[PDB]
Formats: sequence, structure tokens, C-alpha cells
Amino acid sequence: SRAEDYEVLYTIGTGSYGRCQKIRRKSDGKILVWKELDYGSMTEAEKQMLVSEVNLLRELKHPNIVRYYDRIIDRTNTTLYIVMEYCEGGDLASVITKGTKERQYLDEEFVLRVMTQLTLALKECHRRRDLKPANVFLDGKQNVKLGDFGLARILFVGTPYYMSPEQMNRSYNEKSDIWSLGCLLYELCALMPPFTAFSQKELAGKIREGKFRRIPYRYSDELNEIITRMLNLKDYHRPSVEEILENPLILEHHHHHH
Ligand SMILES: C[C@@H](Oc1cc(-n2cnc3ccc(OC4CCN(C)CC4)cc32)sc1C(N)=O)c1ccccc1C(F)(F)F
Ligand SMILES: [Cl-]
Ligand SMILES: [Cl-]
Ligand SMILES: [Cl-]
Repeated sequence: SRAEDYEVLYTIGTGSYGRCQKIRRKSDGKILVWKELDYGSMTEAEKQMLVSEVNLLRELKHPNIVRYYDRIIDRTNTTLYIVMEYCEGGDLASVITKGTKERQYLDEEFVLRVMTQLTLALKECHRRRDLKPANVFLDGKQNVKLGDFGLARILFVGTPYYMSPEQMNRSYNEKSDIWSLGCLLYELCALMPPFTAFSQKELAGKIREGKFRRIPYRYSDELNEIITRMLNLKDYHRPSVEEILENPLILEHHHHHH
């Protein structure tokens, strides 16, 4: 694996420590992206846990998880490139901001696609990747892929909008993930998270109460019902992955297609 095997098309995003760039694989013209990380200032310990993290990326292979392709070490410029799938539709955060700014709600069909495909991504993770809009990506074929938010971080002030009731009291619980999914799907429909506040303490008060507005009336009672169940205060009242996928709303066409 050599950087020379690829040509950079342009930069998609830039963080404090590295960049994400759209690239083209020379051999066959495949369009991909890479994360460019300067590890020059890292300690041996930091570099070791970087290797271990990257190894985990190689472990997951699933149609609804952003696919890892390659890793390239350029020891000359002390840069590491992590090559992954290009998702032409971008991230969900951008989609929500767009709807919010342009005052246009998303189709129920699109929300069902996200629910179906992220629930399957979650199911694979649980077999053995934060559930947040900025970490969910869309390809050019109506597919939805869960990213590695560890990549965004490697490139406190934030309000933890999606924190579950049990998590703010200790997590380590698969049903906590269902709560976060509920928040995400809620925000996709409402163009705002179900619980808002200016501080974490205020937010926590609202979460504990467990009340929120119905998603907009353009969305079916069936869709509102399942999202509302995911936002139950009791983890054991939230539906499992299996129970979500059994919902009559979810059909073959909402799943991934090559
Ligand atoms: C840090 C980065 O993490 C990413 C990026 C991934 N990815 C794969 N194909 C993509 C196409 C677009 C895209 O972001 C866009 C471009 C600019 N818009 C204004 C917003 C949408 C990202 C794409 S996968 C992946 C991961 N960690 O698995 C990232 C994450 C969220 C949003 C942007 C970015 C980036 F801009 F840095 F790329
Ligand atoms: Cl609106
Ligand atoms: Cl609709
Ligand atoms: Cl697919």
C-alpha cells in the first residue's frame, strides 16, 4: 500500500490535526476517501493505541457500516492515511441542517430507510461507532452507513443531547443505544432533538421527565409510535433491534441495495 497508488481529487473536510480527502484509486479508478493523520507528535503509546484502533476498523464488514479499505504509512512526512468508502450523499447532520434552514421536512420513506439500515448497523455492532447525525452517511444508492466517529475525533463544550436516562446515572447497555437511535430518528423528523436545553443540568431535568413534542403530523402515527417507544424512560420498555425490524412499517425496499 503506497500513497502513490492514489490521487487526491480534493479536500472534503479539515480538522485541527488532519484532513479528509476524496481520492481516486489509480488501478481501477475507484472513488474513495482517506483520513490523513500526522502522527509525528505522537508518543509510542499513542501510536500503539492508534494501530489497535485501526485494526478494529478492519474487523467490521457490513453493508450499513462505512467500509475500511486500506491504511498507508508515509514515514517520510510521518503521515498515516486511512482509506475508506466514499459516501456521495454526505452525513445526516448536513441533511438536518439543510431541512432546518430551508424549512423542509424529510420524507417518511427516507426516515424509514434510516431507521431500518441503522438498526441493522447497530445489530452488527452488538454482535461485536456513535449514533449521531454527523456519524451517519449516505451513498448514491439510497443506502445508509454508520461511520467511525473515532476518525472525526482524530482529525466537553457540546451538549449531550442523546444521552440516555440510565447513562446519565452511571450505559453498558444495548437498550441505551436504542434510546440514542430514537433521538436521532426524532431529530430527522422534527429537525430538532427531542430534549433541548442550554446547559447539561437543564437537559438532564428534561430527560428525566421524559416528555417531548410529537414528531410532525406529516409523519404516520405508526412512525411516531415506534420513535416514542425508543424514547421510553425504562430501558426494558424500549424495543430491541429485533422488535424494531418486525415493525409493519419496515419493508424490503427500506434495506440496503447494491
Ligand atoms: C471526519 C469525517 O469522517 C468521515 C467522512 C466520511 N465520508 C465518506 N464519504 C463522504 C462524503 C462527504 C462527507 O462529508 C460531507 C462533505 C462536506 N459537507 C458540507 C458535509 C458532508 C463525508 C464522507 S466517512 C467518515 C467516518 N468517520 O466514518 C467527516 C464526518 C462527518 C462530516 C464530514 C466529515 C469530513 F468532512 F471530514 F469528511
Ligand atoms: Cl419546517
Ligand atoms: Cl412524508
Ligand atoms: Cl449496500
